[PDB]
Amino acid sequence: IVDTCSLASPASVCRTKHLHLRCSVDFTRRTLTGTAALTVQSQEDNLRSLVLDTKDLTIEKVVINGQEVKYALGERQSYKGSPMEISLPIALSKNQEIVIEISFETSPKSSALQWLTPEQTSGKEHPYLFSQCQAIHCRAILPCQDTPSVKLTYTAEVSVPKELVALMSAIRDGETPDPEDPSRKIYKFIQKVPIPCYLIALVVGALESRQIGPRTLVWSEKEQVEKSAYEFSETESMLKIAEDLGGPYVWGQYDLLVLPPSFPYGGMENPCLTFVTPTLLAGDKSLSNVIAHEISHSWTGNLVTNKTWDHFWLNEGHTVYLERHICGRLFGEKFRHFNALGGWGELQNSVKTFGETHPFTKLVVDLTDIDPDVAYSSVPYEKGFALLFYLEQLLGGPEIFLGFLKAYVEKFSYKSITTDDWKDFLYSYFKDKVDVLNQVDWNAWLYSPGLPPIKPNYDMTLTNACIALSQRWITAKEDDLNSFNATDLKDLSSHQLNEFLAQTLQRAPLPLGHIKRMQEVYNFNAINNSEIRFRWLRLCIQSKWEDAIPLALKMATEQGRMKFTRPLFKDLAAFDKSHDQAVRTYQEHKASMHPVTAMLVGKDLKVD
Ligand SMILES: Nc1nc(-c2ccc(Cc3ccccc3)cc2)cs1
Ligand SMILES: O=C(CCC(=O)N1CCC[C@H]1C(=O)O)[C@@H]1CCCN1
Ligand SMILES: [Yb+3]
Ligand SMILES: [Yb+3]
Ligand SMILES: [Zn+2]
Repeated sequence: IVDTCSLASPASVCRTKHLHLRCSVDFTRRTLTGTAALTVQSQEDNLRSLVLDTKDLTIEKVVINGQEVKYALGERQSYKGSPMEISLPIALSKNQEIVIEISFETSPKSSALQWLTPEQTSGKEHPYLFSQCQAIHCRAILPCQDTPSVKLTYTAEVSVPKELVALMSAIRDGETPDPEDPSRKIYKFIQKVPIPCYLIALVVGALESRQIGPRTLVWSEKEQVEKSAYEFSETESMLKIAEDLGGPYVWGQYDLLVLPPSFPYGGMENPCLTFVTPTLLAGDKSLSNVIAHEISHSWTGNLVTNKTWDHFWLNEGHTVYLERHICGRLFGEKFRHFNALGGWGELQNSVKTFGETHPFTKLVVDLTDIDPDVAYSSVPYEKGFALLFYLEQLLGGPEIFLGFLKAYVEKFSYKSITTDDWKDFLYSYFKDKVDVLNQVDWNAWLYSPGLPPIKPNYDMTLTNACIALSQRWITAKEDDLNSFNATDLKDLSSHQLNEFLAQTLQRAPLPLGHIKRMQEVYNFNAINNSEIRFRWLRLCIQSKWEDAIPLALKMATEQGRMKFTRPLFKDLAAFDKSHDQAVRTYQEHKASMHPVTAMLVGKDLKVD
C-alpha cells in the first residue's frame, strides 16, 4: 500500500504522534507565521533523517534539542508541493521519539486557505480566514506527513487581532491577551483524539455563537446566527441516533460553523467543529441531510479512516449509508428509500458526465499523478452507498447490516484502513453468509468503471408523484400547457419538488414554451432553496431561456459551493447567448474566489 499523494516518509519509517502549533494570523500580509513542533516516533532502527510534505511554505529554521539542524527543500512536484528532508542530530532506535520544531510562514496563495477582505464578509468591517485541508492541503499550512495513514493529537495557540475570534477542529481551551502584543488575542485549543492531518482546521473572523443543544453551539457572523440556529436545530436529535448506530460520540463537542458563501463544499467534517455552507439556509430544515452526513463522519472517516485517498469511498460510502439511516429514523423508511433512489440518479448523472469508461468512475481509484481535487466527485459517495445498500439487501436487511456497521466502526476505530481490510472484515463478520458474498461481482463493483453491475431494489412510494408530474411535462404538447396549474404541487414536499426538477433536468432541454409555462404556473423563480433553484436554473439555461442568464450568473458568483458553481458555469458556457458573459464573469471574480474552486472552474471553462 503506497500513498501516491504524499512525498513524506511513510508510516513504516516514522509516525507523527503529536503536533504543538503556535502561530499568528497576519491579515496585512495574508500569512500564517509560526512554529510547528512535531513529536515523531521512529518505526525503524538507526533513523537519521526523514521527509515531510510542504506546499508553498517558507521555512525559517528547524530546531531539535535546542539547536538548529540541517534540512533541504526538494524541487516542487506540481500539486504535491516540495519534500522537506530533515537531518536528525542523533540516530533513533525503533520507538524512540523526538520533537522537531519547524519555524515557517505560509504563502498568500496557500492552496489550503481563503483570505477575505471586509467587503467579502457579511458585516463589512472585519476580514476573515478559513482553511480547507482535505485532501492534501494541510501541507500548504504546515510541514507534515500529509497522509491519512498517520494520526496524531494536537494542541494549538493562535494569535489574532483582538477584535476577532479563532476556532479550530479541537476543544476550546481559553483565550488571553497576547502577552507580546496588546492589539492581539491568543486563543488556545486541544485535540486529545488522534486524527489524520486533513482534519486540522482553522477559522478567524468576527464570529458569534448560539447554543442549540447540550453539546452544540452554532457559530457564524452575527447576521447569520438566528437563521443558522433554527436551520440546524435537529443536530442533537441526529447525534443521538448516530450514537445508537455507531457507538459513543468520542469527540466532546459537536459545534457547527457556517462559513461565508465561498466555502467549496456542503460540509467538512472537522472534528469538534463541522463546517457548513450557508447555502443550507433554506428556512425550513430541508437540507439537514448534510448535517446528518457530517455527524456520521464522527465515526466513518474520523474514527475509521481511509489509509490512502485511493480508498476514499470507505470514508464516503459508509457516511452516506449512515446519513440515510439517520434521516430514515427521523422521517421513515420510505423516505430513506426516496433518498437512496435519488442518489442512484446522481450516480447516473456522474457516470454520464465522466463517461462510462472513465477511470474516475471506479470505486477504488488510482491517484498516481492526479490532483485529488480534480478527481473529486459524487462517485465514491453514491457508488459506495449503492454497494452497501446492495449488500444490505443481499444479507438480510438494514437491522443486520447495521450490526456489521457498528462492529466495523469498533474494529477499526483510531486506525486507517484499505478496501481489502474492509472486505476481509465483511467476510469475517458474515462468515455464515459467505456463499451469498461470493455471488458479488467484487471486481466490477470495486475496480470497473461505469454503473455498477447490479441496481439495488428501491421503494417507489414517494418517488412516483415526482415521476408522474415530470412525465406529464415531458410528454405535454403545446395544447396541453394550459392544463398545468399551481395545484399540481400542493401535495409535494420540498424534497419531492427537487426530485421532480431532477427527473425533468435529466431529459433537458425542454421546449422553451414549456419552461416559460412552468415559471408562469409554479413561480420557481421565487424559490430560494439552493438545491431547487440550482436545478431549475440548469433546466432554464439548458432549455435556452435567455431570461435565466442573469439569475444563473448571479447564483454562480454569489456563492461558491462547487456542486452549484461548477455546473452553472459549465451550462452558461455551453449556451451561446451566455458563453462570453460566463468567461468574463469568471475572469472578473477569479482573484476573489476560493483557490480550489477558481482552479476548477478555470479548467471547466478552458480559461487560463
Ligand atoms: N471516482 C472515485 N473517486 C474517488 C476519489 C475522489 C477524490 C479523492 C480525493 C479527494 C477527496 C476529498 C476531497 C477532495 C479530494 C479521492 C478519491 C474515489 S472513487
Ligand atoms: O463528504 C464531504 C462533504 C460532501 C460534499 O460537500 N458534497 C458531496 C458532493 C457534493 C458536495 C456538496 O454537498 O456540495 C467532505 C468532502 C471532503 C471530505 N468529506
Ligand atoms: Yb540500532
Ligand atoms: Yb394535443
Ligand atoms: Zn463526506
